[PDB]
Amino acid sequence: KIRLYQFLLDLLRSGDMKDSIWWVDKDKGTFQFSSKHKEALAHRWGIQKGNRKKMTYQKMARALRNYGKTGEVKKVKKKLTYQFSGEVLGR
DNA sequence: AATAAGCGGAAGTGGG
DNA sequence: TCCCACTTCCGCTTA
Ligand code: NA
Repeated sequence: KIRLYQFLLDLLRSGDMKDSIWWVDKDKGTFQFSSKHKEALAHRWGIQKGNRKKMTYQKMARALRNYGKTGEVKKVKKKLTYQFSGEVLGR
């Protein structure tokens, strides 16, 4: 199964949910979710994974926080904003 | 209060 | 056995 960080990077590359997620500074790998439209993106993640329950943005962000220690995605001190690592961006 | 983002410990599920 | 990569649940903090 695709990993969450890859799901998000693929959405940013394809532009399929441009009203739910966007680059802030693509060169730095910073991206931001829509306050009003992030739930639709979370729903898509859960359906892609085949999870038992409906996915919510809260649960998706709970998973995102676990990448902080290994570095694939870090939280930025701006609303709904995160940053991919250079390794993730280069792969 | 109502609303929202952010946090993480703990236990459960998947597929190795 | 026991880690992977989350998922689910719950309670708390700050604005
Ligand atoms: Na929120």
